[PDB]
Amino acid sequence: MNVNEFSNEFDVLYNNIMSNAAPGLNEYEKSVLLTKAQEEIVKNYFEPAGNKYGKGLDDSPKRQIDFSELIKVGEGVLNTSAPTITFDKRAKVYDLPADLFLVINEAVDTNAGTKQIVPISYSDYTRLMSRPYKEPVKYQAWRIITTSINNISVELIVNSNETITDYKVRYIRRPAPIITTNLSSEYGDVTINGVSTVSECELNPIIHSEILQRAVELAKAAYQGDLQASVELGQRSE
Amino acid sequence: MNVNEFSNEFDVLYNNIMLNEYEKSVLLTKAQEEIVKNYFEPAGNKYGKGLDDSPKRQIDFSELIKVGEGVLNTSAPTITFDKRAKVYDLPADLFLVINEAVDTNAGTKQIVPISYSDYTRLMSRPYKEPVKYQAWRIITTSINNISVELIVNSNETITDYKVRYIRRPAPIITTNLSSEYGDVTINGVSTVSECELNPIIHSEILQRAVELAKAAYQGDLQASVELGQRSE
Repeated sequence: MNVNEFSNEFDVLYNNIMSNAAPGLNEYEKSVLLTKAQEEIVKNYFEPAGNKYGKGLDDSPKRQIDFSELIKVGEGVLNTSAPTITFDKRAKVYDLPADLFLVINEAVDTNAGTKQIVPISYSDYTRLMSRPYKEPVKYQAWRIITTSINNISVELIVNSNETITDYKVRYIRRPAPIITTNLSSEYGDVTINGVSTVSECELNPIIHSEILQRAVELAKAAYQGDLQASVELGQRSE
Repeated sequence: MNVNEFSNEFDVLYNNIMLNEYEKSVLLTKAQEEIVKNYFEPAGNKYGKGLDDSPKRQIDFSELIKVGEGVLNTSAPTITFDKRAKVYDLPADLFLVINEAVDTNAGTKQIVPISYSDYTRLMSRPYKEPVKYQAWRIITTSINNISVELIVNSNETITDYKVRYIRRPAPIITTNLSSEYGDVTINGVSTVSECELNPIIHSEILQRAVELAKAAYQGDLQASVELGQRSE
């Protein structure tokens, strides 16, 4: 469904049938609520505990097809542009793509073959570095986030006497906002995520109805406006 | 009822089952203007019903309803209160507006006559545009006419502006006033003028004129103030 259909069925589901009908929502408000509902839905469906099914990214066909249009593959750029201080002397710093929402798969291609990057926790890092070896298992590499400015910088730890040729990252692209109409105005240009032009929902049509329902629920919680509704509907932001 | 019938049956009601024709014309013109206002406002009449609240009220204003286009006021380069306001002149014979629509490139949009309070409220928010099927309208500097600022959404152009309104009633005159009365006019017309309204409301216009005459001739202050309540 295109943006006009988002807005028309938003109006239908919000106030065109309600008995003591409420004021219609302005297009900026509808775009804001739709973008919020989109992000909430993405976060709810990525995490199993966030939805009533207990199903995350790839726990069912529907969850695969939900994020299928939001998956992207890119590469981390070696961060030798400027000097820096790494926590580990034997780690190579890489910069992830700017439009990164969530990392789901990483791999590094070295001279000793491809290796799956395992994101190790800080307590896990301490445990592993208290051991005599201090290097990954055969077909794996280690990873920790380092000092990041304006984009995520990442330290890749591989086994000794190994060089990294490329660093691929299969991630979830940051969703683009849903903007119903050109938000340009003479009184001031308002933006949802830095863009005023019309922006279609760049995800699969399977969850457009879900985004619409969530947006309507958020609109009605805003209309109710007491602390109660804000608190319970803020639980699903996550 | 022809004007002769108005004058003749005024005598039946006012002269105890049988005034100058100018005085009768003045009162009949005043009576219809009262009746139009009272039956327009729901609170002005005895039934609590306005323009479209019953079949009778619809036939009452049926012959006054007129549809006309507003003309762009590009001749005079005046100053508008809103940046994106296009000044439009309304028809000269305008009494009360009841529907306004504007035809843009994006589509027809129903004009909402927005109050001075609501404007300040809606213009204190981030976006400051109407809803996607509506336009705003506020009256602006007007000279011997009605001028309206059409504040439609930016990124849109106005191609048309239709106004459905109540036309100003013509005077009721029962004789050529210039024949006996030097240069007296009722609303700028000295000759015989018929009632331009539906025959359904002719009786109420005649009855109101008779009441206005009797109160005017009785001369009591209380009667004048009491029946002056219904003048709005």
